[PDB]
This record gives sequence, C-alpha cells and structure tokens, in this order.
Amino acid sequence: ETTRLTATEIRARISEGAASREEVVHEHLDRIDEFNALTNSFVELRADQVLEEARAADREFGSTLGGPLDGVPLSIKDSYSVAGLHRTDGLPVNADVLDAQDDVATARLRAAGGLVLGHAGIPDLCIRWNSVSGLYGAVRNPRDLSRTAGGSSGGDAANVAAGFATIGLGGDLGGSIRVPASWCGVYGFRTGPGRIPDVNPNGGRSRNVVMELMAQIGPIARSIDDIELAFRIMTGVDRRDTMSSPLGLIEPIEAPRVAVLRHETGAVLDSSVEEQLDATIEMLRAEGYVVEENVLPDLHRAPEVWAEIVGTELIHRVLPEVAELVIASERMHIVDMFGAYELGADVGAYLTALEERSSIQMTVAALMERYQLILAPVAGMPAPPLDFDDHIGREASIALFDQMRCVPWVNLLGLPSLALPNGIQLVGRKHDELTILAAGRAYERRAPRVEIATPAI
Amino acid sequence: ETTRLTATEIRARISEGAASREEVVHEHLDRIDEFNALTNSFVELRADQVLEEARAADREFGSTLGGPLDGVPLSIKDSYSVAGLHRTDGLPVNADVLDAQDDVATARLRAAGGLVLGHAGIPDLCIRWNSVSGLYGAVRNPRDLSRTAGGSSGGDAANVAAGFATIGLGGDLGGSIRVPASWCGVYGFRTGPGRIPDVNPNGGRSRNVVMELMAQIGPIARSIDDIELAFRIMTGVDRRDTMSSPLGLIEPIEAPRVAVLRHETGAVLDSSVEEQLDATIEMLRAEGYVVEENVLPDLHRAPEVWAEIVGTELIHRVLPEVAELVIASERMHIVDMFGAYELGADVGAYLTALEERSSIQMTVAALMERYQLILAPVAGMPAPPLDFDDHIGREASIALFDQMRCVPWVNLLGLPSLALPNGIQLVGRKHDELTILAAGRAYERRAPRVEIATPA
Ligand SMILES: NNC(=O)c1ccc(O)cc1
Ligand SMILES: NNC(=O)c1ccc(O)cc1
Repeated sequence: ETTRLTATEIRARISEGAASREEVVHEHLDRIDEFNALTNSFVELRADQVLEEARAADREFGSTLGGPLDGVPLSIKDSYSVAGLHRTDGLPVNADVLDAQDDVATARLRAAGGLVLGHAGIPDLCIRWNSVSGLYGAVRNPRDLSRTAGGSSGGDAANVAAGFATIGLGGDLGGSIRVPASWCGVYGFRTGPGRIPDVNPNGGRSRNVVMELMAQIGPIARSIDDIELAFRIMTGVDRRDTMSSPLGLIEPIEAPRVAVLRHETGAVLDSSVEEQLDATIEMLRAEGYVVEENVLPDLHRAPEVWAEIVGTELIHRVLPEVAELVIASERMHIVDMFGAYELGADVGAYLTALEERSSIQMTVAALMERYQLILAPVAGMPAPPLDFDDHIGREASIALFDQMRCVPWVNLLGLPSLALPNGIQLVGRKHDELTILAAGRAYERRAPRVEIATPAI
Repeated sequence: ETTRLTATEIRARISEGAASREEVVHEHLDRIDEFNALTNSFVELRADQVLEEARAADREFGSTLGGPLDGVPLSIKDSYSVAGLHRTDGLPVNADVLDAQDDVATARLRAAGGLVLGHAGIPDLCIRWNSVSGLYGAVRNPRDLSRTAGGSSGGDAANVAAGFATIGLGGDLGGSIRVPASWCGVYGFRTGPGRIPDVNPNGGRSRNVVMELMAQIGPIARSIDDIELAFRIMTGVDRRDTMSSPLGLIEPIEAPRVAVLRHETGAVLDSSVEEQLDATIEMLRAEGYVVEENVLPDLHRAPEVWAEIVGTELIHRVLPEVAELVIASERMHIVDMFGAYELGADVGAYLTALEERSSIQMTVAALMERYQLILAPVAGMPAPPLDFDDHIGREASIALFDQMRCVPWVNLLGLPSLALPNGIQLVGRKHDELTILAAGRAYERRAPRVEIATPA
C-alpha cells in the first residue's frame, strides 16, 4: 500500500517506524512484478541494486530520514543516465551502452536519497507521442491497456500512474512530459530555461542550440508537493550545461492574470477537452484568479514554426544518419507528420523560420507581461488507441498534428508548463516555475485526488 | 576642459559649482562643431533638446547631482533608438525612420541623467569593421585621420576618443565594440548574456536566435569606472527581451588564473600586437595574477565556425533582401570575406556547424573553470588605413580574416570581454563581468591614462 502514497506519506511511514525503506522498495517491485508485463513501462530494472541501497540506509539511519527524497522510489526515462544502467534511446544498436556515471539531474535525486528502481520506456529517438521502441516494444496506458501512454516519457508517466514509482523523470522538447502525464492521468512539470542542468558526464552526442533552447527536464508525479520536491532538488547551476543558470527560484507572483488559449493556435479539440478547459477556468476563478478568454492574438503559426524547425532538422540531418536503426513506425511517423511541415533543403528557408520564431516569441513575451499564465489544453483528445500514429499517412498525420497544436508552441518559446491529470496545462513565463505550481494548487484543491491504476485486461 | 574628463571628474566640477550642465554640454557641442567635420563620428545631433535638458536640471537642481549619470554627455550608436532621433542603419532609404521612444538601454542611461548629444556613425547594416555608410560616409580615426575607426561601433569609439562625449553605447556581434574601441585607443566592454536587455519599442526587425545569442550591448569609455557605471545602469531584466535575465551581478572571483591566447585561434599578429600582449601579461603579473601561456588547445575552428554561421545567413538571407540598398563596398565585403566561409545552400551543412558551435562552447567552458580569464589580442594589427577592406577581393579578405581571428570566437561562445586601449582584451565566462572589470582595473593601475585626441 505505499504504492498508493505520495512522497510525504511514504516518508511519514518511515519516520514513525511503520515501514522500512526495504519494505517500500519490495512493495513497488512486487507491484511491478505483478503488472509490468501488461504496461511494459519499466524497461530495465535495478531491483537487486536499489534493494541494497534501501537496506543500507535502513541499517545506517533506521527511522531517521536522511535527505529530502530518502525512502522514495523513482522511475527515470531511458534518456537520463543512471550509473549502472543502459542508455539506449530505444535502439538495439545502443543495447551495449552502459553508463558509469549519473547525469547531474539523476545524481541530485539520488544524492537526496531517491531510490531509482530502473529505466522507463520510450520511443525510438524520443521523437513521438507514443512510447514504442525497437529494443523494448510498446508502453501501454495503465488506465486502459488498449490506449497509448503517450510519449516520449510514456514509460515514466505509466510507472507513476500504475503505482510502480512515486516520481518519474522525463524531458520535454515537443510535449514529452506533458502529453504522457496528462494521458496517464498524472501531473507532469516541464521546467523552464536555466533551472535544471542537462549534463551527461558519460559523453552525449552534441546538439544544435536551436533544439536545446526548446528542451527541458522535469518530474512526473501524483501530487504537486511531489512535483515541487523533485523540481527543487534538481534545480541548481552546473556550468557544463551552457543554458543552466545560477538564478534562484522566484517566489510566486501575487495575483497573476490568466489568459485562456483554446483555439488561437488552430487546435482541433474534442468536446470533452473543451469541457475540461471550462472546468479548469472555474477552479482558478474560484481560487481568486482573474481568468480571461479571447485575449490572445492569432497564433496558428506558433506550432507550425515548431514543426518547420524540428522537421527540417529531422528530415535533413537526423533521418539520413539513423533511418535503418529505428523501427519503421518511427521513421514513418517522422516522414508522414514532420514531412508535411519541413522546409526543404534550402538554408534560406530555415533561417526565415528562425526569424519568425523570434517574432512570435517577442509578441508572446510582451503579452505575458499582462497575462503571466496561459491556461490551455494539452492534447485535443483523451488518450487515443495504442496504434493511433502507426503508418497513418500524410493526411491523417496533419489531422493528428492539428489535434496537438496546444502542445509544441510551449517548446518553441521556451516556457515552463505544468500538465494536470485532466489534460489541461498552466504555462508560465521563463523563470516563473513557482507561480505555475501555485496556480496548479487551485486545480489540486478541487479535483479528485489522483489515484493509482491497477492494470488489467 | 570637460571634454578631457571622465564622468566622475565632470560630476565633481558640477558639484564644485565650477561648471553648469549647460556649460558641459556647450563645451562638448563646441568641440563637435570644431572637429566633427574631420571624424564624421556624430552623424545626427539633438543640440537644442540636450541643452534644454541641461538647463532644466541646472534650474531645478543647481550643483546638486541627481541620477548617477547626471551631467555626463553621451554618444549612442545609430542602431539604438533615441526618442526624437532617426535610426537608419546607415541607409539613405531609412533617413525618415524617426523614433518616438528610446530603446531600453538608451532609456536607462537617460533616466539616470545622461545627456545624449546625438547618434554615432556606423557601417551600412552594421556588418563591417569599418564604419562607412551610404547616408553619412566614413568615420575617421581621431588619433590618425588616415585610419579606420573600426566598426560597427566606429562612430561611438571615435566620439569617445575625440572627447566629443564621455561614454558611448555600442553593440558587439563580431567585434563591434572591441575592434573600434581598441583601434581608437579607448575601453570597450562587450557585456555577457542576460545582463543588458535589447528592446526596441519602436519595432526592430526580428532576428535569428543564433545571431542574437552572439550579440551583446555595451559601453565605450576612457576609464574602467565609466565602463562600470554605464554597465551597471543598463543592467536589469526586461522580459520583452527573452535573452535578458533577472540574475544579479556576481562578485569578482578571488585569484582567477589567466590563460594567454596568442596563436591558438590561428591569428596572424603584428609584432607591435605581440609586444602589447607581452606588456599586458607583465602588468597583470605585477598586480598578482597568475598568467599562463601555451595552456589552450587548438581553437582555430572557433573563428571559422563563427564565419560559417554568420556568412551563410548574410549570403543566403540578408544580401538577397538589401543588396540594392547598401553601398557596393558593404555588399562586396560580405561577398569577398564571408563568401570564403559560407556553407552553401544546403541546410544540413548549417545544422552541422550549429552542432560544432555547441561542442566548442562546451570545451572552452570546461577549461575556463581553470582559466577564468583569457587574455588575448583584439585585432592582429593596429588601426589600418581607411581603405583596408574596400573592394579588396577574396584573397585579401581571407588575409584580413586571419588577422582578426582573436575577435569573433568570443561572440560564437557567448562570452563577455573587455577591450583595453592597447588592443588587448580580457575575456571571461558567462555572468562573470565583474571579474573581468577587476582585471581591467589592474591594467588601468599600470598603464598610461587614456587621453583624448584632437583630430588634425
Ligand atoms: N522529447 N521529445 C519530445 O518532447 C518530443 C515529442 C514528440 C515530438 O514529435 C518531438 C519531440
Ligand atoms: N554588430 N556587428 C558586429 O559586431 C559585426 C562586426 C563585423 C562583422 O563582420 C559582423 C558583425
């Protein structure tokens, strides 16, 4: 039953002598053993190794808690190095990549006492809203096994939603935290520029700054307290990441005004999503926020410019290098969807798109001085069937992109955003993470508490 | 007399009752009237309006000093909006672009009491190490009128070196502060990421983030105190610039080690420049710095990657749009020089260059954890003749680029750097501006005082 509990509640049990760390870990591992065959969400376990950590801490500390994550089991996305685990990007060709060292973000979670159970499932290359890999197969939604878990952090979202771990760690370049979190009915927090360093001491490939500006690390959890705890532990400068900053956290702003994004990026929304947006508007208003509809300009270009920039790179640089190493469904997702938006081979087109990005960014930054939070859908539909994006072709891929238009503008503009379990998100300005989490509590105080799913056919 | 003085000294004259603000402004405007025909460095004045400002302050305040730049005459590069002045980018087609509002950096200088005398000369598009425009012609070096003032902030540097203003405001994407400051024998401080916001409320042309990451605003002046004063006044978040940060200034590092960059970026250096580098090494050693030579790796790709990234954009995006609007020497500088490095039309090559930028940045960031300051030449030669880059062709442009190889790597990697009046610079890590300025002061304690030139 610690599988149903938040970090604070688990630590309370440990503090009172009601459970040992070893017992907490055993409960999660037993649950994983019972149901992970169905979800396929923990793809590489370190069961023996984490049990050793738990027992060691029990022997040394007993019911005294050490660091602020002592006793809390974690899921980590395959992409983030954990010393002694493999980092594969889903690809069989990388099955031999075994890391000697943690990434900085993972190191901080572990140094604080976090008990990493294993690596979580992902799509090949981490470029998909569906966590299907050549090495591990498909992650299924624990809330309904016929449905996608989302992606690219689908494994972590699924592990948290199923009670396999208390907190997960993902990344978000095009919705990789927010999409699976919302589709699995949990919280997912995409942090903002400067806070959490992305440092891999094992040696990563080197990236285009344009892509790095759109990507951030963040936690997935079943409560905002757990989101905040993981966020605070991971935040801090490391000068090995050029985009990391020594800037401290900024206290939540008094009385931010909230703008509603509904159709202003051209998204095609299900009635159920429109109804969740309406409900979330009213939760914020009841909390005392001023929330305004129909105040944003026409921003249909924002997700399109994201797809142009990302798609051009995927089609003209990435795919030529990795085409034969990825599963057919990954290749064809990139061709079918990003092929609709990629700008061709002329550098002049790519440069023009980069200028448009800056123009949109300027417009939105100016308006967010007035509307410091934007409330928006995440996906335009609830979790779709598992094969929703598998060899669906150009026309259907454009229709999918249209359903997801409230997602990737956030990445384009480099903004933090909290995805709520009901598929709505709170987007804030750069550096205003704590304002976002405060607003999130307006939802948390009113919506039913997140409960773990028991996967069943 | 106030034309020779630093900001602190001018303000002391006002405090003493020895000069009014109006008299300070008159002395500078009179000097401009006498010599600006030779330098062509102040290209548009607001003489009546700035005298009005000085008189209003004199009436209300008398010898009481107001804000921290009260009484201090300023030069502002054409590129940075000043309310009531035109912003032309040197192009006759833009001679009617009149701004209603200050840029944020300009507004902060003015709000602090600074007295903007006018706009300073520039090259067409601000893409050149020589401040030659279609609208205003050539800025000439006040220290030697046969020589370039540098660019693209050549007007501001010349104005400060000639005593037409106390402090100037420029920008630096490929040396635009450091090159003209050094060639005019004054200080020029390229600030680092996050510090000074670049916000034009009148509507600036939108720019590629890649270029924006390499560009920073900063002051030109005749002392470190004046550099620091202007720097601190302009620093502060403005969220309209998404690159600006609320991060404060960081106190100078205790005992930073200094790495010497001489030939490691492939630069071809004059003997006089090598000797200025040696002299500065000894000045810093005498002030207690540990300075080490031959500690840097082979960084010859750093300036090349800058030229590839910049050049590809200039050739494939900028020139197609403005080719008929710029003087032929500006067009041909781009073709002759950047044409040697541009990557061609394939987006794949540009993406590859972007990846290499990140790799170099990470390598240099790691080594600057040990060597927190890099000491380097700016240009490989003292200020060249005014025609040095005028329709020179491909081979000559490669030779010129090789002479300038210690300059643009700083931009590529997003680093702050102070150019000293002798053509040497002090480069620091991101956010470490005050450590740089401390080392600048060490130079200033050992070197001759900067004096203004009288153009003749
Ligand atoms: N990590 N990856 C992402 O956030 C992401 C997810 C889906 C994409 O089409 C592109 C990027
Ligand atoms: N602002 N402009 C610069 O710093 C700059 C200077 C010289 C160039 O070839 C390109 C840019």
